[PDB]
Amino acid sequence: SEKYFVKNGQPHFLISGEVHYFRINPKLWRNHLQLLKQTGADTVSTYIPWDWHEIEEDDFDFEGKTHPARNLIRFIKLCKEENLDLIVKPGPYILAEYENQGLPSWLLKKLSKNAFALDENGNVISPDLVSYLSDEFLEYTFKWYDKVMPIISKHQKEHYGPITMMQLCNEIGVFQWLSGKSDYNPKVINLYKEFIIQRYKTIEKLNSVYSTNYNSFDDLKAPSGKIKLRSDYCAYFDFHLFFREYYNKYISILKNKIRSFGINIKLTHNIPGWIYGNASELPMLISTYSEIMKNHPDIIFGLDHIPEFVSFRNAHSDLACNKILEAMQPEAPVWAAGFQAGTREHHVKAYAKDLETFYIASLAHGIKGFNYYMFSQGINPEGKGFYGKTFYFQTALDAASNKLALYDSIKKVNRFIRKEQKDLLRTNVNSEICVGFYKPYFFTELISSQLLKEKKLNVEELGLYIDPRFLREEILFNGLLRGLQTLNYNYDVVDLENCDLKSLTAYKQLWITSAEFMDAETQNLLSEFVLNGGNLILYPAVPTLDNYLNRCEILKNNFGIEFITKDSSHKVSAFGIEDVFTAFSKKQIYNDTNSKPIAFTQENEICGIRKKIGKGELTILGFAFGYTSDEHLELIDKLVKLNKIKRELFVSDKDIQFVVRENNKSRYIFFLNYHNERKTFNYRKSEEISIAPFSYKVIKENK
Amino acid sequence: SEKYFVKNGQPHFLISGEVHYFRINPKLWRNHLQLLKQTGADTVSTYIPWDWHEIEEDDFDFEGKTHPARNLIRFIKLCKEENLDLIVKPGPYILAEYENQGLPSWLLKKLSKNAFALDENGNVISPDLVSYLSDEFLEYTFKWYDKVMPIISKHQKEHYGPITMMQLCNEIGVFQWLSGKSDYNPKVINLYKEFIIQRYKTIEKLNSVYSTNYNSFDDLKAPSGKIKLRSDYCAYFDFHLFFREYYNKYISILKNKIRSFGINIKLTHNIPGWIYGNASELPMLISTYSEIMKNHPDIIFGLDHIPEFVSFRNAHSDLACNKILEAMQPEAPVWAAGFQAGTREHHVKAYAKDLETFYIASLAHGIKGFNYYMFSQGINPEGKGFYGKTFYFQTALDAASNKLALYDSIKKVNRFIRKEQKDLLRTNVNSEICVGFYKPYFFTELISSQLLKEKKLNVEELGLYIDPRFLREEILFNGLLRGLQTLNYNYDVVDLENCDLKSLTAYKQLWITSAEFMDAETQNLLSEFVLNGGNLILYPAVPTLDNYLNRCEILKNNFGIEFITKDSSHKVSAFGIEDVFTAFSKKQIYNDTNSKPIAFTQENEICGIRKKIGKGELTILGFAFGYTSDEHLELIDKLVKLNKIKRELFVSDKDIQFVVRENNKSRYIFFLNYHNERKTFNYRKSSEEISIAPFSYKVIKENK
Ligand SMILES: OC[C@H]1NC[C@H](O)[C@@H](O)[C@@H]1O
Ligand SMILES: OC[C@H]1NC[C@H](O)[C@@H](O)[C@@H]1O
Ligand SMILES: [Ca+2]
Ligand SMILES: [Ca+2]
Repeated sequence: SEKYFVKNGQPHFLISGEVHYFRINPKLWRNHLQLLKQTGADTVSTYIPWDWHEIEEDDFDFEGKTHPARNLIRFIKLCKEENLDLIVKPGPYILAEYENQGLPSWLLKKLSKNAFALDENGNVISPDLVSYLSDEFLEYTFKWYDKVMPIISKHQKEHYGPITMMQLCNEIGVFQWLSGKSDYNPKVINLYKEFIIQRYKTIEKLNSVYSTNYNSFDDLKAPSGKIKLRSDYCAYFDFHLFFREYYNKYISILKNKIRSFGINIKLTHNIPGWIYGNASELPMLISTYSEIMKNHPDIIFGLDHIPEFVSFRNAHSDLACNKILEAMQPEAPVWAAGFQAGTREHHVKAYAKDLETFYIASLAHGIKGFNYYMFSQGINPEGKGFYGKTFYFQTALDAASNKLALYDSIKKVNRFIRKEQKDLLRTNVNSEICVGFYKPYFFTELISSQLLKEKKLNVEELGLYIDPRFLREEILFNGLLRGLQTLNYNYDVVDLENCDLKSLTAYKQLWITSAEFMDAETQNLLSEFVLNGGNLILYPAVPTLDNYLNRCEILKNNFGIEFITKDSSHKVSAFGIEDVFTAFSKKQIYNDTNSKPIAFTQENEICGIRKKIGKGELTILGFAFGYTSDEHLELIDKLVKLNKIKRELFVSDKDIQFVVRENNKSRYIFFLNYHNERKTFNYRKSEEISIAPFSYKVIKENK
Repeated sequence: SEKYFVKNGQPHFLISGEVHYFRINPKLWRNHLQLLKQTGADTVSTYIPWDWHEIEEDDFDFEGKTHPARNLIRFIKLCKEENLDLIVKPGPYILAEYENQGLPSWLLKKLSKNAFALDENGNVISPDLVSYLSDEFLEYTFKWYDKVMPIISKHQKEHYGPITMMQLCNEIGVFQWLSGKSDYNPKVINLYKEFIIQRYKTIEKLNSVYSTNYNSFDDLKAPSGKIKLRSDYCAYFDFHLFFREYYNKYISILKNKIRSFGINIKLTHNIPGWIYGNASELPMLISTYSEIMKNHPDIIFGLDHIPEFVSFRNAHSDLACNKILEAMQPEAPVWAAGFQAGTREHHVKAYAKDLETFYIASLAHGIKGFNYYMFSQGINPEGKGFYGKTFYFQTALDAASNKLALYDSIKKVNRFIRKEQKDLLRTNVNSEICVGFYKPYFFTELISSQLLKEKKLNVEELGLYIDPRFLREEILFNGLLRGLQTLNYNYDVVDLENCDLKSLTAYKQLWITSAEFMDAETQNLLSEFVLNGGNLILYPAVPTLDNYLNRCEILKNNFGIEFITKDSSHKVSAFGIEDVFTAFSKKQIYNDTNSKPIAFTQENEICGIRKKIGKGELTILGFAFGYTSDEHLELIDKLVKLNKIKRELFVSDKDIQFVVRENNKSRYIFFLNYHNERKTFNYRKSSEEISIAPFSYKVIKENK
């Protein structure tokens, strides 16, 4: 049932350390590799920077002819000699605070204006930022691949060499995330038009969806600036779908070119999204890769986990991310390609004693492998560093291979993992709760994000009151998911797109955080789920619109729901819990025919009901609660207990988090103390223990 | 020397605890007051909520006639019986996680639209957000004061009651700030117009400053939407000056009303600005009080410190805020009207072990008094909680008066303070470094802030590149101030407005973080500072504009500086430090003339020089750095060492923070470990061994 890496036909915990050969004194390459191996790590990970090896146009150095740290061949030979597998990341983009993000200076100087990402006024966005499908950019990328890929091919695992995985580029679309700005290159806008024409066939079909009045596709302009009309919302929605297809076209081009050298190893890509030690935006980045993930079984996405600290302030970020990736990529292990080791930023401390707790929490939260980023600090050679001489701080090893405090923490965690991995990797949590992932609420990197200062999406201007980013961040991520983890209730996430009914029927409850819009397919899926005997929890809105904000009331009509939207005090009562804070004065007030009222406004109007539909049960709440009070945890607890779901343990201290992972034979209880307080507690199944601040205890049980 | 509170002409550390009588069973009021007093607290603090006591329009209960917890009179008499002084805070706003921020439900339903703060389109920003000088709002506020102020007056200290201080309203502008919109109410528009006419006298004069072509004052309106022209920037700048006079007018109206009741006690106000456990926007909000603090010597402002956690992530916020309050209120003690105790919200934990370290760091950082907020948890009666039934968590006492973990932390801190307050309050740190506080860089709450929904200020549109908010947040607050604290160099902050030359000459170094604009008066003061023998460190720009972005080259000409602004790599070399990352491509490029070049671009162009001018020294860096790399701390350290400024102690672990506070008689060494690491280090005065737990402190007293 579990997905995990395999070595020597056994469950293998992938333990990789990022070591940038091009940022380390080559005299000390062997020493770094031996210290990495001595932690019990099995793999080493590195970029192969285009700029570093194509030193001038068509002048390649992979042998240290011009600088000993250009000796990639020797670095590969050292990995083999020190029995480390190798992950290679040849770009073309590598990011990683390398000048020009790893693209050669000589390339950027000589490319035409046409090869750059362009703003809506035809201006160069950044002297760094190419257009991914620029003819010129891809021609030079191919010429780089023509030299680096035969080296990778020779040393790939399917030729019994050390190279087990290769990353394609780095964080495709990251610059559209960081800026909130799309590439308006005429070549991209032409691919957008083909996408639109392909999707709608005729201008009449598009007009009826968008409510536009184009005489042809020639009158259709790429969306830009603020959404003022529903037609603008429609155009931006399809512009977001277009970019997911665009990224799939870019990564497919690179992949086919890589496969042409007989490279048959696993390909990777990695997902950023952590901001100031929380990851509530990372699901938006996962959503940018939806079309790659449906079209490429053979590309494994991993997570760049950057918690910065380990406390109740971010305890919930890593589980939610792991759970959502698992929903989007169920056939591949969940693994952290960028697993924080040290800090990218000197002024943002990474404490060994924090990260050690995060490493063990990551095991409780289902991680199957990771790549310590950065295991080894780096020194940028000769003006190659974007931001300073030094690359990362408080790592396992400094750039000179000095052991730092994190080294002993990684050795301790790695020893536990190696000891347990055969049982641990085959354990799962028993989840009787499923939480829906509705991808369209996440498709807003160009109009609404924590990185966009100026919002282009203001739902009030469209006659709506539930913002999909507020819903997915405060009601879902920081709300329900945070609530369930705090209450020590196991949950799974499911991708609602082309979701199989049978895969929902395993759960005692499905929870859906709904805005006022939801496509017919999902409305239909949830209708069938309940009618066939599923228990559905839905809030804060029964949807009445589809993704284009055209009328779609399938779920409402199938469930016999009638409501009016009315203003009331922010607080409601729900299941006899008084003073439940809700986010909106506007609430759905339900007709209660054939329904049990279970929630009331201050004026005693009915803003939540329970009813039987077919063989199933429906709980709808016409109001938005996250987790900003103890009443919110009481409400989540009452809802879970409607279907008599139980925690795996009774723990005396409610502020101790636990995860029970088991298979037929083995049980692991992970206790996690996210608080600055020594806690003593006892536990028993549904026996006294002390945990230091910001710390952990793992207890094993043979069943 | 030091500002501190006194009682019987002795240094007294003000120790208050916040106890909301309205949120506690009145049968337990005495038990809360006794337990507060047993910690060594001398004072109890509370809101008197308008909504709680005017139960319906013109129906008042201060005696517990309709609800026992409405017996304000009995609470006042218990404070007297239990020998606590009382701070009262009757609003009209209290915030306090109370429904409608403490304003009565019946008021907000009764008020016409023009009582409310309105956006640019004339719509109500928020149903509990009033326009402060609304005739209707002040009418009902006055009727509330008519009933509560006679009780307060009767129970003052001078009439043998316990009431020693009263807060006027609550964090003026906080509600407007949190809404992310500014107030365009027609009262604001009309008062702005009168302000502009008073300021310019003739349309010709305003046109000469703004570069506009108005025919009359009737053509001009309060600026709205985004700044596109320098004339728009000018209009917003005067709009910021106007809002400072407007907040002065609000608190003047409340103050004159209160005085009319024979209330002679000390009046207070409280400063907002912490959010998510940092305070980089607090200086902006304190700047909105500039006209109050110039006009009201007798109103003592205190800080509302909400750290939430205590780590290197926020170590610098409390010190910078204390220093900035001192710069703006130099004749009163620095004190915390709100001194975090527990958490206002369940999902944001407050640990006794964090907060105990914060209390000790606050002593190190020069705090002279505080009010633990909340000392006592409360339960909201009658659905009065904004966010839920329970008011605060992880406090010193639960609502029932049980001691929680924090109680023992507060007892330990207060015992230290009462044992030492006679010396400690008279101690100073030895600051050889002064940092300039240039208030106009902070005047952006209408156009640019972390909370403001619209970005109205893009300096690039005005042909500028140094954004004043980026400068004050990243180069000053999170940059220089953070760097100096991390490096264990003492600094003072001085308000440059009307600043006395005499008060700058005490320092070895004056540091100015400058944008491209600075008024003639400040340009002249820094000129005279250096000519008379001051040592000036100025970056990232020689300013050449005044506050209206018109030409002002006083400083540039007085310092004999020639520069061109050019693009280069972000990276510079400075003082032999390579790969110093700077925030802007554009840098100032200086001539060689009569100067030592000490910083260079990737093209080896001169972007920093040192020179002797008159009796003084000038270091100018034509580039912006905060603290986002190890190179930045190395650069700050190099600049401090230019004038041989030394740390008080050699400490073997650079990540240990210390403060040495001393007077003639006593030395206190504070060690602060802001890191999740047990640290064993040695130290000596410029060797003793110390082990310090994570997120912990040591205090050593020496008799000299
Ligand atoms: O938000 C916490 C606390 N900050 C300070 C405010 O004045 C007070 O009303 C509030 O309860
Ligand atoms: O956290 C934001 C804001 N909340 C309200 C508090 O009273 C204020 O002091 C604080 O700055
Ligand atoms: Ca799982
Ligand atoms: Ca019905």
